Amino acid sequence: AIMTMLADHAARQLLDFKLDINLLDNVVNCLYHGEGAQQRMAQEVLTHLKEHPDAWTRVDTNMNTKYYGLQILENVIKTRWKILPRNQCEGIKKYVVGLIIKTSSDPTCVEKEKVYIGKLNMILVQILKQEWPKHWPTFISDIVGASRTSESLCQNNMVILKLLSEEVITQVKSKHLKDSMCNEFSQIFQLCQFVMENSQNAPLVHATLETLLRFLNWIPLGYIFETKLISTLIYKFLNVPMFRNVSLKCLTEIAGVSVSQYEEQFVTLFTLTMMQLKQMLPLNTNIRLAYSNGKDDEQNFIQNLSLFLCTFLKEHDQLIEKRLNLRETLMEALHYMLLVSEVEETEIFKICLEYWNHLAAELYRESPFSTSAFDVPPRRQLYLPMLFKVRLLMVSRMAKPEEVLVVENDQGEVVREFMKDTDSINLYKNMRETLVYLTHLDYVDTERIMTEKLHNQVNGTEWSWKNLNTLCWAIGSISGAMHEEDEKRFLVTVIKDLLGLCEQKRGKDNKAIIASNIMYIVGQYPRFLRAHWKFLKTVVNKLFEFMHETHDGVQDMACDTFIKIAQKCRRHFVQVQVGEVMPFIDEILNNINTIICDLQPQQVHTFYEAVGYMIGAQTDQTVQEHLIEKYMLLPNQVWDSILKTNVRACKAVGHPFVIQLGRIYLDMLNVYKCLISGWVSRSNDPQMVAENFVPPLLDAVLIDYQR
Repeated sequence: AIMTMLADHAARQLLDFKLDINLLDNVVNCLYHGEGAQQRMAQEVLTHLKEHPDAWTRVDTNMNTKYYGLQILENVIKTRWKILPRNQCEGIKKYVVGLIIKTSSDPTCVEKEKVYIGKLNMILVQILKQEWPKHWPTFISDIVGASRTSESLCQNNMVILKLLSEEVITQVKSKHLKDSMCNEFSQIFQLCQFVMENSQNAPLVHATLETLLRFLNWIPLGYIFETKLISTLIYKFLNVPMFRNVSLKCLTEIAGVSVSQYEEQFVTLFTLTMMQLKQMLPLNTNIRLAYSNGKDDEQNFIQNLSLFLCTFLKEHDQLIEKRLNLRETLMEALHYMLLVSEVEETEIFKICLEYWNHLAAELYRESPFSTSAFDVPPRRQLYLPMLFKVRLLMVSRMAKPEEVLVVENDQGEVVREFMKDTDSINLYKNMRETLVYLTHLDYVDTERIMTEKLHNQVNGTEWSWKNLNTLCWAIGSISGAMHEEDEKRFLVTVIKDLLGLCEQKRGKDNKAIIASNIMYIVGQYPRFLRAHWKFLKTVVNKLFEFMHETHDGVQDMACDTFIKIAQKCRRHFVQVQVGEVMPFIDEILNNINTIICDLQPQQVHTFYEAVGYMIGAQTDQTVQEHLIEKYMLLPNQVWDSILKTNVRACKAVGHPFVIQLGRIYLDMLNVYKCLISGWVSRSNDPQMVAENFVPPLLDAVLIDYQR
């Protein structure tokens, strides 16, 4: 272990007194030694703490210490850039530029795989970041001018511009940025304009199209629609399999521009993109299956296809509709999008759904009323034969609601599970909105679409838990789209067939799914349940019966469904109806003991809050007070001869808590001397509060704080 002391004393002296070979051995030693790793790493941070000047001359005199020396420079730059004088740091910057030009101009850099090039570019980035605004106004023109000499220099500068586009908030300030840098932007376009037409080098063109893609939004419109740029991207760079995915992004970015003086060129863009896409991809080709076997590169084309069609059509569909000739091409392109919409993935679905939402929204705002059950809306007439495909598509693809909790595993196992954030939920809400619009377009077709698949489900044909889940989720999202007289006639058939489906299905695996679907599909229709009493009775009784279920997740969901029903239908529970002589709440209060036994305590609390909300709706003078008495008689009786549930019912029932609060009021103060916040906050009688409940405070409460 004597050599360890020699190697330790060797490195400490050379730094404060530089030799290349001794520096080389150390960085290799740390990588190939266990102790050497830790000791030299500590030695590296100790050497880095000193200063920079040894670094640059170390570079001048290699790859491992290049990464090392670049770490030294990059780190010391961010620290002392504000401290050092502007001229000296600019001198370091000139050294960086010269190093970049030199190393990028060497053919062996390509054989070096350009790792040193990438890191050296990062250093330029870190410098340019803080320097650019107040130091270099000509950096743009300098790079453009230096890119006109060689290939490697140019393409590397395209990477630089790409990185500059990464390190470069507000609408107005960005528009001022465009108007101020438009002069410097024209040159950046002209460079790419030159390369794309004159160059034979694919690696150069790829980075060129990448940079032109990123700088496209800021570049003035005069260099875009007034030139052959659109036709160039159409005929030349669209066909080539090398640039198929990167050029599609550019055309997408082109389509995002708001029309002002240019109208025809956009139609030409659409016609030519479709002319070339129909040749690139066949209409008969299934997109989903080609995406499944699609390579990493093959998928980006499809995603960019959906991204493009959505981007363009959202702005210029009106311009395409206007001409009678473009109507056919629009139908074909819409067909294309409809095909792409069938790809099973997280991203692409939301991308094309972003279009379907907008589509449904516009013609809904045109004609809110459904047709039918002439004067056909002009906007509807065009999209008419492609509308029913969207409804048929939207119903089957809808995701899980935030309300219900039932999850299927890949092996076919059913279980309750909660998922992260709002990504899966926000999607569901969006599909819900879109389907609502489309349902408003025609409720008849929507009715038939759902009735047909329900009949196939009752028959059992193609019956899987997921297949019924998607449908019932759809029906739950339709809530409020159809008129009362039509909604009743339609929903009663759905409920009846759903109950019969629950009867046919055997086992807990099926029963859990059917209960889940039947609970969510019920909770979303309170306006139907308040119309029919006996119907609501059968439903709520089914809830209470499903709270007897042993399978986890079902009963917890049944409690939430009960709350969801109790909230809106609160007025229908207390009153004695025409069909039944005894109030439903009265029946519940004597039957609760057998129901709440299987439930978790946390679920029981929610159940009590539901009952408290039901009984709080009734007035009827002293009648509701007697019902509150009967409701809380069981837990409260043993108190005279826990409080959390009491204050829960206090906030649930509301102000008329005086009948139960009064009897236990005095004892609270008497024991406390040895709940009010909730009642007072909910009380509507300040006159009674101040003159009765307020005086017994001073002695028991105010003096207590002193004592």
